[PDB]
Amino acid sequence: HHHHSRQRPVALVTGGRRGIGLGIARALAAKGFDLAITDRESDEAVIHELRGLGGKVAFFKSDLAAVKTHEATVFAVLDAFGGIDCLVNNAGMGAVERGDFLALKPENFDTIMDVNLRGTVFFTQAVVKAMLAADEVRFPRSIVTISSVSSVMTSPERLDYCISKAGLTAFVQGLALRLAEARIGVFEVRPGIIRTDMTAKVAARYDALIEGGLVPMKRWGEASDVGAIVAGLAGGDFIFATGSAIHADGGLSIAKL
Amino acid sequence: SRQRPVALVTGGRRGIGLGIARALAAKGFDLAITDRESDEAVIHELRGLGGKVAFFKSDLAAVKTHEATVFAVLDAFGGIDCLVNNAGMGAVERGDFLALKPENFDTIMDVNLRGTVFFTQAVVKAMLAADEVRFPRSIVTISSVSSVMTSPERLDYCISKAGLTAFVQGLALRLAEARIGVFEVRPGIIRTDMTAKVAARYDALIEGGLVPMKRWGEASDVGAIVAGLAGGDFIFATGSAIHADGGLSIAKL
Amino acid sequence: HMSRQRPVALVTGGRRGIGLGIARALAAKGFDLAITDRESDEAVIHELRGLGGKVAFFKSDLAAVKTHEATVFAVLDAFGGIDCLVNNAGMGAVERGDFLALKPENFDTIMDVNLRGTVFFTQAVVKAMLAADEVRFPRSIVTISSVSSVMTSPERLDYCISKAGLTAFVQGLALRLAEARIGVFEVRPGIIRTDMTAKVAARYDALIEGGLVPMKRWGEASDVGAIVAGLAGGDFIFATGSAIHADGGLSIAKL
Amino acid sequence: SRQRPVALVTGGRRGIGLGIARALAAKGFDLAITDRESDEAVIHELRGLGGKVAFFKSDLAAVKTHEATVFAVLDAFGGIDCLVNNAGMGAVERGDFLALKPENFDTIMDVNLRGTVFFTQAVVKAMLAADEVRFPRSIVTISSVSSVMTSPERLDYCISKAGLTAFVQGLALRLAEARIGVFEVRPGIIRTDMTAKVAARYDALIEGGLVPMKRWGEASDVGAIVAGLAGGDFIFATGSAIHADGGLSIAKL
Ligand SMILES: NC(=O)c1ccc[n+]([C@@H]2O[C@H](COP(=O)([O-])OP(=O)(O)OC[C@H]3O[C@@H](n4cnc5c(N)ncnc54)[C@H](O)[C@@H]3O)[C@@H](O)[C@H]2O)c1
Ligand SMILES: NC(=O)c1ccc[n+]([C@@H]2O[C@H](COP(=O)([O-])OP(=O)(O)OC[C@H]3O[C@@H](n4cnc5c(N)ncnc54)[C@H](O)[C@@H]3O)[C@@H](O)[C@H]2O)c1
Ligand SMILES: NC(=O)c1ccc[n+]([C@@H]2O[C@H](COP(=O)([O-])OP(=O)(O)OC[C@H]3O[C@@H](n4cnc5c(N)ncnc54)[C@H](O)[C@@H]3O)[C@@H](O)[C@H]2O)c1
Ligand SMILES: NC(=O)c1ccc[n+]([C@@H]2O[C@H](COP(=O)([O-])OP(=O)(O)OC[C@H]3O[C@@H](n4cnc5c(N)ncnc54)[C@H](O)[C@@H]3O)[C@@H](O)[C@H]2O)c1
Repeated sequence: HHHHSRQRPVALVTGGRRGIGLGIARALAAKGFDLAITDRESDEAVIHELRGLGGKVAFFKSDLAAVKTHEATVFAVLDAFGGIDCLVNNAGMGAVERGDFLALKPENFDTIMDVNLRGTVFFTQAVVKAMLAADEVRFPRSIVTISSVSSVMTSPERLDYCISKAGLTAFVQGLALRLAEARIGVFEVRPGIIRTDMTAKVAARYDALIEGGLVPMKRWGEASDVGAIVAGLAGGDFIFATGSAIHADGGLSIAKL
Repeated sequence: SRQRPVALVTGGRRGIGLGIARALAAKGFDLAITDRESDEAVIHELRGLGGKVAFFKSDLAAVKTHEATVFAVLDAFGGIDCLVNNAGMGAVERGDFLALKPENFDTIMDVNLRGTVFFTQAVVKAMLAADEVRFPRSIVTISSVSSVMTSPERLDYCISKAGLTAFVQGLALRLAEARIGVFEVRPGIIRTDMTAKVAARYDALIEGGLVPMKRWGEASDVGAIVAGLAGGDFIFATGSAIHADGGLSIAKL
Repeated sequence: HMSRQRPVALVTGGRRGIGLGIARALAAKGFDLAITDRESDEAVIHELRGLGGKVAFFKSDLAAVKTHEATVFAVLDAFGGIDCLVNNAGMGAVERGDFLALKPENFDTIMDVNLRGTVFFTQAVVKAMLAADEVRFPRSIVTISSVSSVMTSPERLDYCISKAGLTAFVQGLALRLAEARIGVFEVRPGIIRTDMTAKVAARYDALIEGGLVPMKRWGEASDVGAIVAGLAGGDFIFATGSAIHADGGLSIAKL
Repeated sequence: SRQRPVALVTGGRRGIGLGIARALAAKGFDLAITDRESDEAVIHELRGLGGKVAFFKSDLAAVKTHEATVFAVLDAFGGIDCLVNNAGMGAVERGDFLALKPENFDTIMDVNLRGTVFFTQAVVKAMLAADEVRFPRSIVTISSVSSVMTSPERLDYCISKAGLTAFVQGLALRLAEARIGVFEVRPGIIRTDMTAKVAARYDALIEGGLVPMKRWGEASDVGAIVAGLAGGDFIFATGSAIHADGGLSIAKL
């Protein structure tokens, strides 16, 4: 129960209490991963549900923006599981206030950059330190970062959100190179329009946009769509595809005229 | 009717296409192998992987023959669930663009781009008319990192593969409502007969760090990726491009 | 012996549309002009001569690659050298419709002109440029592709493919010509008011008015000409390999 | 009503920003120059070109000072026609990503990305409040090929520049109806203070052909490009990115 040769691979999913992160966690548990979930607060019903899929599941309280606590969080994961095979950088937030770029406030820019970009980058640094020190490597290893189609499609009413995600796109490319000899597959997943709490406030507009054809596959994405994709990348069949970006968007980001 | 999904793999007799065929067989697909060259010994070996396999002789460039080939695949299997556009050829000559000959440009374009486009058309006609759709469906097109990394000594090849990149995007839109996942796979430096003549120069480059993973790609690397996409988990990712290159195409300074 | 005193631009498909807007802009900047096209418009040539330089017409089918060497030699005989090549000649898809109905012969027609023809015409011109004994002016090759290189239209994939092939060609051409200090650029027009767009004016009208084009207007041939003339003047030599979108923002990916 | 257009060039006391300022002055612009520390001499160098030149002390990272800086510019010149976002800094330390310090990440992000974004915000407010628009208007942002080419030993620098790429795209949409051309310029390897400590590595790479044009870039190369875009001929190309790199960022195999 301390220092836990492991029989199952270990995925660390940030922001895994709900939404896309929970869909990812369910998919990884179904493919046979033990789960270390982080989030700002716990949901005991969630942990129970995930435990009903047959694997080991533990929750770790963490503010992704609090970079000074990341090393301790990674220590807690290692003490509970012995190693980390898959990191899913999922936790993130939308813009504090959508509106004219001329009204964008620096405090709001800072909040979202601190979480989505700065927090993700140094949480990844803390985990990679542990992965590179792993004495044994018996499972495929991956780092999957949930960015957004907003990395490559701009929304002028929330340029702080777009900038933070585009920064992740750049970070993934460099991280892939840094981890290539360690045989850690490094991938970017760009969700489009997914049914979660982050899109609930804009749900009516996105409804009509989806009926109008904005999304070529003409439906909302589900957290289980992103989860199936992430679990596919974490299984090891895509190791030689390190550096690839996957668009989990039903074709939304296909440029068309 | 059919109880196992059917993959049609062009150029599936050897190299990357054979790696893809093996990986799809392990994933539970029956196999329609097409190629302009026959090798029944390879077909026999594929049958050892547990599924049904049939071979169809086809020249990818001979677009007037594609309809009959697709009809023959339908006759044998009743339907097509996955198309892998793998058949292709390298440049006839490598050398100064100033010496590029239009006949050699034509040979490569007729196979890699024109042939792939209209062979895909013939298969899509069949897929859109499927009575039953019981398995995930996909069209996976093997282009190359040469779609996005230029080689001035073989611009005809690079152009043919860049054309495939554009075709894939439009095809994904056309087939989105039919729920056929449409993907591009860009192999980097893979150990096949296509790289055989330059195998010593690439051996040197791979060691020197040109490929961040510092190894040859294998047909089985591309096969595992293609089989991952064909299983259905990536349907909502239609239009995606996957680099099967150990990091080769990551732009770095 | 005394080399030419004005730079020479060869503009393919320069009889009308974007090619003519490019020709007018280059003539105003002091370029002599070698215009190629399938048919001549003598009134156009006279109009271009009104700007004060030498203008000469050369009948050429861009798809007829066996004739390109003779065309280039005829330009050299008349002008002594080529400083700027504008690859502008091109055609729209023969028929817009479902990809399932696309015909190989129509695919070939578009590919033979837009892609194959452009590539080997460029090859013929580059042979001449690399043999030039004197280089007194900035040199460039500017290729008019399209936003369709990077924005797909499933009802005319042959056209998109032909232009996406040009994008790849321009990147390798820029590498081949970097030591010769020939600036190689791609220009991607968006929706421009020419005979190529006249049949779909109604649909583009509404897209434009609705802000699909962020600048909310049709492009004109003079918009592309101003951009091309800017590139041909030499200030962009160190930007070789760059692509310019002449589209009022159309191709900015937005959500 | 002012009779010459006014360009505001950040970080314009040396290097690329000074080359841009020189190029704009030669094209008939008056110049408002900023930099962190005072400079009495750059005015006299630029004044030889015949226009009006003024220097303004401004820390680009100090967003609360930006409003006063812009007002000081308006007081001296009446309006701003062209903004060149040139000020920036390289990574505080190069080294393994594993050792990247958050404080150094913050310093570079505060200047290159956050500072640029909110200084543009302040300047744009002035431009949209203009009574008179007699000259072509533009905003040219100097990012880097590091926006699109990764350097794992300085990922903070790359991320800050990639953020600018996204910013410029959204800014171009925001200003499209105001007829303000919005452009990104990506320098490659330019001979300035910023490359001085790695000039030996870059000499070997440049001579080896990493840069296809096989020479160092100079401040006047970027300046000629930026002045080209500021002249109005590229207004219908708003949103375009120009690579000022001698072909460095052309992806090649
Ligand atoms: N939902 C979409 O349509 C969509 C589209 C593109 C990208 N994304 C990205 O997907 C990811 C998941 O978002 P979602 O849609 O599931 O939203 P969500 O709000 O439903 O779930 C996000 C989870 O992350 C947690 N989280 C947020 N900030 C955190 C912090 N500072 N520390 C720790 N945990 C934190 C939240 O508490 C929550 O449990 C985000 O990165 C988001 O930007 C979502
Ligand atoms: N090997 C690499 O490093 C590499 C890299 C990037 C892309 N690719 C692409 O991968 C694909 C497979 O190539 P490979 O490396 O396995 O080479 P390969 O030559 O070993 O195999 C190609 C197969 O396709 C068949 N084929 C060729 N021309 C054909 C035609 N006209 N009609 C029908 N079948 C035809 C051949 O008979 C052979 O069985 C090609 O599209 C190639 O361009 C290869
Ligand atoms: N109009 C637009 O909105 C738009 C957008 C993007 C790209 N383009 C491209 O701009 C270029 C110019 O087109 P345009 O809009 O001016 O159309 P256009 O039809 O008005 O003019 C094209 C000119 O090229 C000539 N030409 C065509 N095929 C030729 C051939 N085989 N050989 C020689 N000359 C030939 C024609 O005779 C004509 O004079 C083309 O490459 C086109 O694809 C146009
Ligand atoms: N030199 C290259 O090879 C290269 C390549 C790509 C991009 N760039 C970019 O070009 C721009 C100019 O850099 P350079 O090469 O001329 O280097 P430089 O150091 O010589 O010039 C940058 C100037 O900006 C000033 N500056 C820095 N931080 C500032 C701040 N907070 N507020 C105000 N002024 C500030 C510096 O004092 C200096 O005068 C930078 O954005 C740099 O990132 C340079």
